[PDB]
Amino acid sequence: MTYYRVVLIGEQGVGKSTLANIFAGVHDSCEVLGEDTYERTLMVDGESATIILLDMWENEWLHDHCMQVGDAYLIVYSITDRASFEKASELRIQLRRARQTEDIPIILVGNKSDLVRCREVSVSEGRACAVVFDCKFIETSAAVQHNVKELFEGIVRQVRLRRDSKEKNERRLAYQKR
Amino acid sequence: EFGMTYYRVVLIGEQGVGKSTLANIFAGVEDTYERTLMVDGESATIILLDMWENHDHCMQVGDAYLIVYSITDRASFEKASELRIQLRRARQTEDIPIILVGNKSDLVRCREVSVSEGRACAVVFDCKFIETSAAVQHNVKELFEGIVRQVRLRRDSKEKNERRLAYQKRKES
Ligand SMILES: Nc1nc2c(ncn2[C@@H]2O[C@H](COP(=O)(O)OP(=O)(O)O)[C@@H](O)[C@H]2O)c(=O)[nH]1
Ligand SMILES: Nc1nc2c(ncn2[C@@H]2O[C@H](COP(=O)(O)OP(=O)(O)O)[C@@H](O)[C@H]2O)c(=O)[nH]1
Ligand SMILES: [Mg+2]
Ligand SMILES: [Mg+2]
Repeated sequence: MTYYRVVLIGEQGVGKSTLANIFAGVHDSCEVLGEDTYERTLMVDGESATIILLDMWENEWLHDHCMQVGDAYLIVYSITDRASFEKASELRIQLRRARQTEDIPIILVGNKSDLVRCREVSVSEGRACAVVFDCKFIETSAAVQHNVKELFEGIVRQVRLRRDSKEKNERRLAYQKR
Repeated sequence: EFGMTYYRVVLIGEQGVGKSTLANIFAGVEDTYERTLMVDGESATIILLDMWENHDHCMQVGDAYLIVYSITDRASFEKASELRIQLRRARQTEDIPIILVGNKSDLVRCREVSVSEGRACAVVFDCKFIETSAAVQHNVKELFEGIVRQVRLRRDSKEKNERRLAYQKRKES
């Protein structure tokens, strides 16, 4: 068993809990930690990955220490809410301040991709933020299950790139391509 | 890129043909809409531009073009035909995906341009052809799926496109 501690942060209402629950619902199977922690094991590039998913950003002990426990952070905004996109920047700064020495894997997540007509953040703008500030970008929908699978496979791959040798990840990339 | 593949699709054609009404269906219902859809089992993020005014730069921005006329208006059919050539001329080093779109197919008693004529001209023009009704939603889904396939044919390896055609043939049959 290899653990991947993944933390959801972002403005209230962007879909963190809905993403978490969709992830938990799709995959079969740390209950003592409480109702905001989800554990599921995935197969990624022919190797098991046990994701511990932490969703306690909203205003008990784990909540006050959210920035310190993760191997990887999902900074979520809603594509329909400019304010949440700005909040994601506040969070990026707060997080890289708390973990100054570490190349912490971050995914910027533009959630609610199904709400096409209410879009306030262009995919180009989300992409540009990720490029300039050095993280990965993906648009998702918990409502429609767009890229939910891809998000969690992606975060595993990103953590593995930081942890493991160029050889190991070389075989895994060759596994993924073929 | 990571979990995202982008397709810039531009709607062009005469005023009143139904460019915006098609864009509205795409949106779910303002210059631009952005939606990810699945085609042949693979997600495709379409950036749909609906800002054509009746120039040269608009001919350069797109990965692909939807040239729309109304089946009730012969003048719009001729302009669409003109735009097709202009676009080919504007992008000389490239084979740009184009669909010629005969919109308003619900208005049977008002039609001026026949289905055969549209098909025939499209063969002559070497482009794809489809008739749509934006009012009643017919072939609109097929239109946006079709433009994605078109871009993939130019962009991706011939093995990848072989897999997609097989996937597609199984779904339809
Ligand atoms: N349309 C749509 N609604 C969503 C999506 N994700 C979450 N929601 C809705 O957004 C609201 C807030 O979601 P929630 O998970 O509680 O947000 P949180 O505060 O970040 O944990 C709820 O009504 C959800 O049903 C999505 O991808 N699309
Ligand atoms: N009957 C019918 N009317 C349509 C169709 N598409 C558009 N229209 C109508 O044609 C008018 C012009 O459409 P619009 O989208 O504004 O054309 P545009 O100038 O090319 O963007 C509107 O009043 C629509 O209701 C269609 O498929 N069938
Ligand atoms: Mg929540
Ligand atoms: Mg219009």
